[PDB]
Amino acid sequence: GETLGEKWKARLNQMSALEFYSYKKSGITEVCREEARRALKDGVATGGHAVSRGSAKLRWLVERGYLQPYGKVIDLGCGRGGWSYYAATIRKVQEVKGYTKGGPGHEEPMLVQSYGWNIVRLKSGVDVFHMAAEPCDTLLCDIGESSSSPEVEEARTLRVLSMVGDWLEKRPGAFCIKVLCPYTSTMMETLERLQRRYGGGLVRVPLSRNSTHEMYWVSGAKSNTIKSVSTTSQLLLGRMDGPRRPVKYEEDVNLGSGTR
Ligand SMILES: Nc1ncnc2c1ncn2[C@@H]1O[C@H](C[C@@H](N)CC[C@H](N)C(=O)O)[C@@H](O)[C@H]1O
Ligand SMILES: [Cl-]
Repeated sequence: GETLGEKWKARLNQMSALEFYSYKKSGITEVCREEARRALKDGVATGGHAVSRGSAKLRWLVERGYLQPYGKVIDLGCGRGGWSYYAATIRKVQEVKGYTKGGPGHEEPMLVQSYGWNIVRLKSGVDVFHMAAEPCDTLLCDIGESSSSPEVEEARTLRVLSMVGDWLEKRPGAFCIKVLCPYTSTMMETLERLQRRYGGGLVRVPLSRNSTHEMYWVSGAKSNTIKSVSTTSQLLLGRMDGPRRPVKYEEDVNLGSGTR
């Protein structure tokens, strides 16, 4: 019947504005973005700043061995490009190709000169659901829009996963795919099938806010899908009770500067 994550989602939808604001960041990990946010507002491109919070999330996965990027990196839904810029600093990465929709309401690629910027091409105006898949060594995808409806989250995740499949058939050796909604019975069954075909596992990145159940399907992970999902649901539900817990900070990403 009802999964733990579905219980989490229903309770999230019952929170007041104050409860939601306090719960959102209770006990999460975070980078302080004040220094980067000013620079990028001033139009600076050489301070080594990440363009987005996304860089810290991919760094977390890469630094803990869940993903080893190499060769040709594709970044689907690159937005401003936080994942692409981080990938460009990795020694074995040869090229980074990012694709994002852009337009009103959506994020545009940011052009900065952090280390390895010269091996990057960020392309806006691309709907990846209509782009032909091509071969690559590392496949990245950070697509999926949050919704108050778990029904919507499931459907958006399935669309992403069907699109990702065509790229995985080009047989990349590494991948990191956002799974917005892993917590429904259909989604757990879907990811068991995908795990059987392509390997990998699901990982909860602790920089994710408590207001999303997003997990990342990464090639270096092996965990049982149901256990990893249910563990994350338990964590998120427990944080809804008791007092607010402090945010834990890591230092923001410094990607350096220069060319490769
Ligand atoms: N069908 C789509 N095609 C291309 N881009 C999309 C599509 N749907 C959503 N997006 C974009 O994917 C991006 C998702 C971002 N959260 C990714 C953040 C990125 N990883 C970073 O570090 O900056 C958003 O900018 C979306 O506008
Ligand atoms: Cl998105």
